[PDB]
Amino acid sequence: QVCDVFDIYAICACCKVENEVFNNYTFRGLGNKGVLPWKCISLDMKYFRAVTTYVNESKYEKLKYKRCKYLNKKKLQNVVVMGRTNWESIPKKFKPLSNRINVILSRTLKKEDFDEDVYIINKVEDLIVLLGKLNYYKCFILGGSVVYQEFLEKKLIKKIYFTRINSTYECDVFFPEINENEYQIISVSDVYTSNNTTLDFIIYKKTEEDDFVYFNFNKKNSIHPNDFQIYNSLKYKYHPEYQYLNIIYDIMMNGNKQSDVGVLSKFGYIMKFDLSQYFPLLTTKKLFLRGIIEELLWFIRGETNGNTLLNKNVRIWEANGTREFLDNRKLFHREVNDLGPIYGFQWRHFGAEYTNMYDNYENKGVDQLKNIINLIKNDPTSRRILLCAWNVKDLDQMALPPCHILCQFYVFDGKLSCIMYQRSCDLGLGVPFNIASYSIFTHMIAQVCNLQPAQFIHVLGNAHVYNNHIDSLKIQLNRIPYPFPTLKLNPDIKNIEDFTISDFTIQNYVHHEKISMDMA
Amino acid sequence: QVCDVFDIYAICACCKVEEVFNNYTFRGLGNKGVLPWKCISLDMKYFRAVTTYVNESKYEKLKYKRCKYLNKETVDNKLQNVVVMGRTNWESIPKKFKPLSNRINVILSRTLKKEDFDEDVYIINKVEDLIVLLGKLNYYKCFILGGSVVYQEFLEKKLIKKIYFTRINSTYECDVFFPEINENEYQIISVSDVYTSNNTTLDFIIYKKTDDEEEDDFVYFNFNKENKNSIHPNDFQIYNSLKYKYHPEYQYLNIIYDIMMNGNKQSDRTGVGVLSKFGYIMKFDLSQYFPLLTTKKLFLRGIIEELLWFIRGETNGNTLLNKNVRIWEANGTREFLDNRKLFHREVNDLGPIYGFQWRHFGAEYTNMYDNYENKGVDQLKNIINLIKNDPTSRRILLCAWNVKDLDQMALPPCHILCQFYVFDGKLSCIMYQRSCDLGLGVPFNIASYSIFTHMIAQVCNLQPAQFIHVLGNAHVYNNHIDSLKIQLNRIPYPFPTLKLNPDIKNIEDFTISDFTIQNYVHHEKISMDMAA
Ligand SMILES: NC(=O)C1=CN([C@@H]2O[C@H](COP(=O)(O)OP(=O)(O)OC[C@H]3O[C@@H](n4cnc5c(N)ncnc54)[C@H](OP(=O)(O)O)[C@@H]3O)[C@@H](O)[C@H]2O)C=CC1
Ligand SMILES: NC(=O)C1=CN([C@@H]2O[C@H](COP(=O)(O)OP(=O)(O)OC[C@H]3O[C@@H](n4cnc5c(N)ncnc54)[C@H](OP(=O)(O)O)[C@@H]3O)[C@@H](O)[C@H]2O)C=CC1
Ligand SMILES: Nc1nc(N)c(-c2cccc(Cl)c2)c(CCCOc2ccccc2)n1
Ligand SMILES: Nc1nc(N)c(-c2cccc(Cl)c2)c(CCCOc2ccccc2)n1
Repeated sequence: QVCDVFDIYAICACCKVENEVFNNYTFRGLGNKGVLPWKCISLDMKYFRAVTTYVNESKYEKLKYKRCKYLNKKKLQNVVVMGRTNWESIPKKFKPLSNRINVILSRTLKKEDFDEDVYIINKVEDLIVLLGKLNYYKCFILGGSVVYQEFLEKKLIKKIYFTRINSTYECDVFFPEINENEYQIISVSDVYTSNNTTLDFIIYKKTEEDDFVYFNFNKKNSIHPNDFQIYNSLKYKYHPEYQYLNIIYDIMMNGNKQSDVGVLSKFGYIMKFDLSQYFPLLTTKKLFLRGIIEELLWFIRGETNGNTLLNKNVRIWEANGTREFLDNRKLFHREVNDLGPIYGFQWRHFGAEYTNMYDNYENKGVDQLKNIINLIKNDPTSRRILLCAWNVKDLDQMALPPCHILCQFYVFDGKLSCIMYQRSCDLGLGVPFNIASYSIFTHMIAQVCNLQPAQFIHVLGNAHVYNNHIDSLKIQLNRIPYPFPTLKLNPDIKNIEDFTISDFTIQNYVHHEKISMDMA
Repeated sequence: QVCDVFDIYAICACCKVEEVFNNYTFRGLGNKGVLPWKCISLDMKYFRAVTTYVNESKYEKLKYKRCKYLNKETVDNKLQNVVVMGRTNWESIPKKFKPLSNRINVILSRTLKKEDFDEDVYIINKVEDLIVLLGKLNYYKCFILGGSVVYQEFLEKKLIKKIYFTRINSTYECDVFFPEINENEYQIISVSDVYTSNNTTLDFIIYKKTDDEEEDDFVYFNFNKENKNSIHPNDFQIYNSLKYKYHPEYQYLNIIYDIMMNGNKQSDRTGVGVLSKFGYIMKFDLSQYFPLLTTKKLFLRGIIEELLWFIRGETNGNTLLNKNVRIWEANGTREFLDNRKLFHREVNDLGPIYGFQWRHFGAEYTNMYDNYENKGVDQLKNIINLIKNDPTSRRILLCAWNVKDLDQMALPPCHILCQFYVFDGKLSCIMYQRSCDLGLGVPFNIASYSIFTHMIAQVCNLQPAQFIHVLGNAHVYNNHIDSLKIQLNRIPYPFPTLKLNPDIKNIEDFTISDFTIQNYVHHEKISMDMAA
């Protein structure tokens, strides 16, 4: 195959184009009015230069050998191929592309029409003849859409280096629909922010050593890894959603079978999400945030009245407030939906005597939420900046003891990080919401303290997958994450108590379709 | 030059012999013509896998090298390894195991000959006869299986390229010994995980004579990578020299390295200066070892008395000071309490700290002398009852962070909570630590909660599994950096074991004499401030 002999690759960047359904074809915008749809995305410029300039002299020998064999026979550079329209779009000061052998496809222009150190070729076949005559490492097709269409059509592309630009622009030219039977995603990068958009980089592919063994001399759950074909097919799984999906995989393959309803469990994990780069709302199924933002606002108001959330059509706590649920807790003297001294009460009134959900607890008990905001502002190197919901004295009065034990804060160089320790983690249903809740809370605390958010760090104690979620989670693990969305806060909010639901916007959420974790 | 062309390695297992420690601590080979120990099945398994493994696809380069060396184009002019045994060694092996399967057996003997023996098992009577025999064989590697006498001469004659050395961390009567490996002539390049087999810990160390399509994609995904701090390269030469660092002590040492290399410069209360990072997890397998650091010397009497004091529910610092346990002495002074605004607190009245929260959470603290019997929540009793009666509970947590009482404490607890997990008769524990002094505090903290896990496991009739240490604010004091650079260049020894008196079946019944550390092999003490 000519793409394998001559190492022909495509590299492109695609944005989104003007109950949405998402698929890989979501990312297809290439151009508008003969230029790019976006103003500079500097990180993609940096990636593009690194990929198209990188050469490995030690691997050249084998490539020269392979091409000589196939053909019957100063510094090494890559070849870059551009359509004439692409070429004319590039600013003069960037042309010819530095440290690369520049090739232009044109019928209307000939070598006499160019001042620059470029090769002009007038048909695809003449590129292959040219590649036979040059010393080069790899050949990158740089676009635009006519050039990509014809090279993909002729199966002349070994891999596509595809930048997913997670923002929407006016486009008039599009990357061709990639045929799923001809090209497979094999690698996915980390998620980044550049020039007020998130993006990632994916790769489509055409469809002492003895001592390691010795140390390995001493190396289950009716899970069939051929149930995880796509998941196990990927080479590089660098997208941060894989911190979650890898824990699911680990519990399924290595988990302990336990009772209450079956689970598989393991003990002790950590996930870290870079909130400066993305908002980690899972993309491998559809999540909604209205409920968990109302929950957080209800916590911050210090409320324990389940009816407040129910009147907003938020049902997160409904089951924990029923007559039957409260009586099974021995809370015979608790009104329905009076959840007792749970999160909000502990955050604003730790150590106060709970009475009922209607009482006015003003200036009763410890306002640890106000205290941690004061420590972050006035004593940011403190190792005591903890917010703790696990009030040992009050546990049996709560509808149930908190899962989210504590949040600890860390301030360095004007940036806020947060650790949340979770004693009990429902990986299939609860953890995706819990990541989103404490990520939003970190943003709120950072803003009211005039800081930038850095990391949300999630520590999982008892980490379990319900046996009833296994089939749904096998479906999810075989989906490839999309670049994450971004969270916007109203910058006018200066105090933790002053946020309302319209002060939060999730932008550029691209996701696979919703999953029922339990299939009735 | 020879040992490199013919790939001649030594494989041995050494015990300790019947207090300063060094590599030569591990030198026991034999007693009265047999092995000093009863039988260590994991070393048997390692020995068999190492001495039998061969890689067909890597032979061409070995044969090529050997032919070139011997001025030949072919060996003669199923790939196996050669194993070389002393006659005493050979005559100590039982019949059913001789000759050693899937290996070319060679025996050094001056007094026996090929007539006395059989098959394709070679006798040789000089060491030079091995080199000519290797010149004439197709084999992968050559392993010297010893005898003291055999290792002695092969090491003198400089004929060993690597030593595969098993460290058996227990003491036996020995009459023969492995030669002192000179530090200038051999260096450790790799160290394994620590195991238990047949009532001893052991590890495996290695001494050395002193589709690449997806390979570029790795370079592309790395295009945005930067190494902050003015710690030097040469300064961690031994640490950076090792290839495989599988010993569990590296979970601690790798965090020190990470903080030194990538940590954030901050200035804490005493303007000492730290390097800090946020969020780590260490996991220690208490079924296989007791994780007492071996790269410096650590003492445990104080740390045990501290836990016994917590378990009694005590808050009286004088109790510990009267036993010369001075861990809380700084936090109980008039000056320290006054600076905490505890003007009405007696000296060494630490307030409602760990022991009070563990036995009496929510009770009104009065003074360190009051009778709190039956006041507040006995969380320690409650978690023991949950482990025994509801072991799949996800609510088995023991929490010292009482938000209501923090300001009454001499200081708020560093060790926020313990969570327990029970599976298949085994107990694991997570401890979450808000503030971690990596150089001085964390080594003790790992020991304290590993001991506590053993005590809870034992009173609940469970076996300990993991101790899992979660670090929040993890910092290295700038005044510890020189000492931690010395420590990171020390290779760990196999870990000791903890033995509890097995008769103790109630958490309140332990006494200092119920705790024994066995087989603690450690580098020299380090004063973390002004290098020792
Ligand atoms: N986002 C991204 O990754 C990229 C975006 N772009 C954008 O794409 C748009 C330009 O793309 P589009 O208009 O398709 O134009 P192209 O850059 O694909 O250029 C088309 C021209 O190349 C020549 N050509 C193509 N194939 C051949 C052939 N086989 N033999 C001879 N000549 C050939 C012809 O030139 P002639 O007419 O002179 O014969 C043809 O008109 C722009 O908006 C640009 O900004 C460009 C590349 C990448
Ligand atoms: N812990 C471990 O890893 C190991 C321990 N052992 C233990 O060590 C002890 C046995 O070793 P040790 O007593 O030294 O005996 P060795 O096995 O070293 O055997 C010594 C005999 O080998 C022959 N020999 C040695 N060198 C030569 C030579 N250069 N040329 C010809 N023959 C040579 C001689 O036998 P002859 O008299 O026939 O000439 C010599 O007397 C036992 O207690 C055994 O269990 C053994 C192996 C490994
Ligand atoms: N991933 C990726 N792939 C691409 N093929 C391009 C692209 C877009 C238009 C023209 C050209 Cl030559 C390249 C970019 C856009 C970033 C690089 O844009 C250029 C940088 C330097 C010189 C020319 C274009 N990103
Ligand atoms: N790491 C290590 N190295 C070794 N050189 C030996 C050793 C000890 C005595 C005799 C022999 Cl042949 C080997 C062992 C002991 C485990 C294997 O011991 C035997 C193997 C086969 C037959 C008899 C003993 N472990």
